[PDB]
Amino acid sequence: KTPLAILFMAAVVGTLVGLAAVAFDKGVAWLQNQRMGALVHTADNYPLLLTVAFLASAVLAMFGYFLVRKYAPEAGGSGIPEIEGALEDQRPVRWWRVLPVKFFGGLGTLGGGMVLGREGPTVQIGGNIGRMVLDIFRLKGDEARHTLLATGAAAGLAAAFNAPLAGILFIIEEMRPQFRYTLISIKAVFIGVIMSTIMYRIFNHEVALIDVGKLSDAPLNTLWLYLILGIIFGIFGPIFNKWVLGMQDLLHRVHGGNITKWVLMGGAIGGLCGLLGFVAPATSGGGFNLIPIATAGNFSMGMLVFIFVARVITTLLCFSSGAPGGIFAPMLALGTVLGTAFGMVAVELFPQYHLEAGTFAIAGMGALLAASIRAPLTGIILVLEMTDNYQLILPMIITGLGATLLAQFTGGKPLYSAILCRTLAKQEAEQL
Amino acid sequence: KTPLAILFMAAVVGTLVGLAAVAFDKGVAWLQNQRMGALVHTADNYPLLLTVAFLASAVLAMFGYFLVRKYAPEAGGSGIPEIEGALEDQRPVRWWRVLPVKFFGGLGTLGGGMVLGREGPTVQIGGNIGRMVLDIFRLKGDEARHTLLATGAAAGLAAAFNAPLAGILFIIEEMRPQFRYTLISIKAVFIGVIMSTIMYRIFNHEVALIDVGKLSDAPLNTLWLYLILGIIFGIFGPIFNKWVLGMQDLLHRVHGGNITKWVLMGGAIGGLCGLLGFVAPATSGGGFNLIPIATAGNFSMGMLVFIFVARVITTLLCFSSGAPGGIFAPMLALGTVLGTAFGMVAVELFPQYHLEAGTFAIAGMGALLAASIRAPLTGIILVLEMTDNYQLILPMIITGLGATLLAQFTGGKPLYSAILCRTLAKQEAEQL
Ligand SMILES: [Cl-]
Ligand SMILES: [Cl-]
Ligand SMILES: [Cl-]
Ligand SMILES: [Cl-]
Repeated sequence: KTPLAILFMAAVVGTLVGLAAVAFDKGVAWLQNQRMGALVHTADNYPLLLTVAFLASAVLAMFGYFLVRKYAPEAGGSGIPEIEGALEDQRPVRWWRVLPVKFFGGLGTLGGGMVLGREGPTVQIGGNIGRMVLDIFRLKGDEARHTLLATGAAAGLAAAFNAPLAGILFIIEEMRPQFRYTLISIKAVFIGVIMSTIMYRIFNHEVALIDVGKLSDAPLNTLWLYLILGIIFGIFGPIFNKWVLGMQDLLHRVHGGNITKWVLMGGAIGGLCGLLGFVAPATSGGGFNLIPIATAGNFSMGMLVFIFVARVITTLLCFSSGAPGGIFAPMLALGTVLGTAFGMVAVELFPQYHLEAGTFAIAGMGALLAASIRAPLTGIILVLEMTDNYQLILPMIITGLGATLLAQFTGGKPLYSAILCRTLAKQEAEQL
Repeated sequence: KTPLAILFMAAVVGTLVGLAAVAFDKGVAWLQNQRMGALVHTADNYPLLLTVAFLASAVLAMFGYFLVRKYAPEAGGSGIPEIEGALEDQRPVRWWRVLPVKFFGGLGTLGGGMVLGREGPTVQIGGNIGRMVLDIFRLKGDEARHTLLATGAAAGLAAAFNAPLAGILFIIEEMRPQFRYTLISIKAVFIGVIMSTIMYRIFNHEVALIDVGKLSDAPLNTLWLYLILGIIFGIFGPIFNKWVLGMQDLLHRVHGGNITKWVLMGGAIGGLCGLLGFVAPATSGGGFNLIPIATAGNFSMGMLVFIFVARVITTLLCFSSGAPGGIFAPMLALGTVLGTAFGMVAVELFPQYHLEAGTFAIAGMGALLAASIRAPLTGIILVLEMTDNYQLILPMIITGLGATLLAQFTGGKPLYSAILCRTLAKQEAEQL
């Protein structure tokens, strides 16, 4: 009955996921530029600059926590576990509530300077837009419910990163298990991902979303050092996931689910990350402003160690508090400062290999998206599409598959699966 | 064990496809810039230069017509109606026989300035490489055979056009019908296609395969003219399909299968394309040269009529003779010439629209792929991502989905489906 109307509506999904995505990116960039642009006006007084860097980030984050805790308490956090749990018919898709809250409260949170990603809002906005097109064009059956939820979600990562290949390979490796799939479902997801990057590339004509320049090569007597980098990253992956879920119920003890104490904790958390945008800008922000600085070596090793310790204690504070933001971009810059700190000691230990710390940074950039969030194939092609260094593929397979092999040996679920089974275990804690 | 094995070999075949397609593209460009590098070296005798432009491209074509007729007769033509019949278990995949002569016979056919594409001898080289690494690794299953044959075929377009989105979308519209598809079959197709653009973007760092230079945006009040462009292409497409298969019948009358009369006819055809690649370079060649010159508005209206009738003669003279080469790039250069002629008779008839002949050439470029091959979604994502004009997506849909409306209404089969059902008619002719 529906051979081609589901493929027309998938292009309608992919058009809106790519128009509501680049309006989100232009809204967090307009808010970031006029929050840093509000500090150059009061540059004469130093304590007045710190006040309006705290308060302009606090009331932007308090605007984001209030919209989540009052109107849609599922837009908090990433939103990828809420779409991953909606494709299994376990979580509801309330697009009339999450779409004005993940957009406008996700702006205020990300444009306020919190250490959170563009991809968490965009994947959940895309999952709700695909339900919105499904509801305003009333389609029957679960055959169209889940193929319009798969697109939008896959079209969201395709517009949050300009990654059409990594957007489809995300939902293959994360949300859809080993079964048999209709070719119309595969066709409709492709039209939505294609329409998502087209609406990105209409309004964003730049290549190299992470622009580092074309770096050195990795010779084959060097590729064993990227296997050591997978051992370091594959151990930290499950350790970081214990810290994410360990602070989700540690910051939950500050409040008790009280909305007036959640937004006052999120305004102190959001105001601290706007305070750390003028004092030390390398320890806050979404992370994408740090990846090209850390790749082509500008830091020391004492500063690069300090950046890593200060960024893990702000990635945890931003994500686990219940703010509408992603976790890829805080962890892409977290694997870049760890790959550079590994790359800076590999130059000194092995001067006969003619090494470069930037090749270990681009290799280790998607090695935390392989160990912590166990999607190694998605994390490799994402870094290759963002950072156009395609000659660094054989170090990326060595460090991306050696990370996800030891992430299973040490014992670790994916992060979006571990968050989802902690929200499914609590929605069944009221329904006895 | 079993499923992770064929995912590893997908990266093996896609690396091998993307390296054999780069070596094919660099080898065709080496043979082209050696007979045209020795072109100005004979700038003292113009009748003798017309002889060493004929004969240097004739014996290059005679090497390509003899490798096909002696060794692998299933390597003559495109090769897309030999992998798409191989996925239906009707044609054999002789990777020890086709893969040498689709490479070395294609270096002399395409390097001799003939009107053929690289997408023909890279899909059949691609699908044979996936069968090549099925027998050297000794795999047993039949769907594990089909997911390695479709992996390299989809990696063939992705390393010929640098279009991974069009490589996946081509084996859904044209090569595979609707079924229940295993997830690792979809995953292994994705791995070989991303690994071939990785191998293509290591060597070729071009941001666009065709550079026309940011043509204008088409307003909504001008958007009805792309419907007439698809109406015109949707009629000519079925007419061009009967000319491909009619010149196939007409040229199989100089020779009844005779290998001496095949390669002497193929050397006169291939020597003429080296002859009319010096005195009139826009009538022969593969076609990727005059696409930036057509959309720039260089040719006049009486010249574009001369270019169209001469390129539609040398496309049927070359493809329907039996030469190992594709027909996409001759038909992208046939829709660009017909699209420029439409945009130049509409920029004078409608001065109120402030039109441009380039927006009708880019839109009309993939309107003959939607009419002859009848793969509309592939041809839209082929023209853009080769020409970075994503702001013409709404023109390209109307001359896209809308040129397949009159392609079916006129009574036109797809081209590769019409060659395959004609090849399989000769297959069951002698044996039955
Ligand atoms: Cl979350
Ligand atoms: Cl996320
Ligand atoms: Cl053919
Ligand atoms: Cl072809």
